[PDB]
Amino acid sequence: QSMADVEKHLELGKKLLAAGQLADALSQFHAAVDGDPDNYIAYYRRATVFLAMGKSKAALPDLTKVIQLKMDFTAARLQRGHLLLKQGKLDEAEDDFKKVLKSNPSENEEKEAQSQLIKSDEMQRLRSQALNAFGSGDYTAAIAFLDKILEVCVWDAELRELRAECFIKEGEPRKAISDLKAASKLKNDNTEAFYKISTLYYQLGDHELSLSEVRECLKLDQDHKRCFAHYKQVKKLNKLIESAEELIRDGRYTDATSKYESVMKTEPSIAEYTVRSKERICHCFSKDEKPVEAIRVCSEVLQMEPDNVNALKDRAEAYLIEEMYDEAIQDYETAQEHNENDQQIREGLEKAQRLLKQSQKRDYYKILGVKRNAKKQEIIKAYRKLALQWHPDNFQNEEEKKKAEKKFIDIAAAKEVLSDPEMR
Repeated sequence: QSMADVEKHLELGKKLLAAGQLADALSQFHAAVDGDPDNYIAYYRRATVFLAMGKSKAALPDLTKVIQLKMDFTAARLQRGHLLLKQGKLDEAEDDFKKVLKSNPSENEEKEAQSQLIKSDEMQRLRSQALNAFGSGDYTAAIAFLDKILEVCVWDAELRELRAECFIKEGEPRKAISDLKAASKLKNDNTEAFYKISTLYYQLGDHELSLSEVRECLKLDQDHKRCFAHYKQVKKLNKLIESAEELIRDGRYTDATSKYESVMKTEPSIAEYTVRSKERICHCFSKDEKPVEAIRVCSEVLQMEPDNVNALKDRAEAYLIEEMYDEAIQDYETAQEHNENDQQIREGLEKAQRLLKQSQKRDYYKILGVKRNAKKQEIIKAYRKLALQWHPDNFQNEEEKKKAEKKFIDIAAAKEVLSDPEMR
């Protein structure tokens, strides 16, 4: 009987782990475990790969099987203790940590075991303090407690969740993502955990992520009436925004604008969706050279976010097409306060201020200038007419008159200022 298959599985398995493979190492140790359910080494190796990869649930059962099989082998009960601690299942961990110091206590192990029950004895104390502050209603308090507790028990989902809840109760919902993602990772098959986060990503408009998560919820359970419900939603909503963006890449702005209005229409509750939608619309008009509307919208946007860099920038490019430099600069200058080194913002000013000066100094060819660097005789030709034309004698009413004077003052101003050394 060549039980090589079960043997090779382990060799190949161990080499893979050693190479850093984990994923494949595991595919192998699974083989060995189903190969010889009775063997203890396998259960150990699988368990070590679970651990290596961030998988806490999956490892525990594999460790305790080892214990049961080779009841003697203590490093394993020590391994269990660690896990149960990373898990924050403190009582169970202590009860294991002690039976290590008690049954086959020895060498370096004694130190590890002992130093851990000290963390554990403070942890036990810390969760109480945390759960205290929370129950009584102090969130900021309980946050700081949990922060620490979570350095030692990195894989304690129930607490992470609680911490996440603190953040959101404190109105810092973006901070909760971190914990909620983890919590779902940890439990691996918890239907309500995936909702919890997907729901959150969604509130924050992280709509792409939200969708992948709720896919998960469903991959676990086809029939969840509530995951599905949410899924129809994000799908529809992502489909639209992902579509809109592609149209903004093709410069089909008007089409993108339409798209984004159906976006607001589909998700009208959450502010973040109308806002970001509007931003892009303000962007859509701007890049489409429709400045009036561009201005109209970016105004609404900066009203909700005066610090919205993109919005400022696009509305600036619009002011340009209208030649409103005092405004355009003011905007870039506001965006400056937000981005110190962004080339787009820096280059904004330099282009604008350049044009600002050339605008301030009035042009003479502006009055006619049939040719840039027109011949001195050709100039006089149209001047005679425009001197004939723009003389206040030509029309009766004063209001009009005063206005032509300005043209007259200038038409002649050209003459003296262009002939002789002047002009260049």
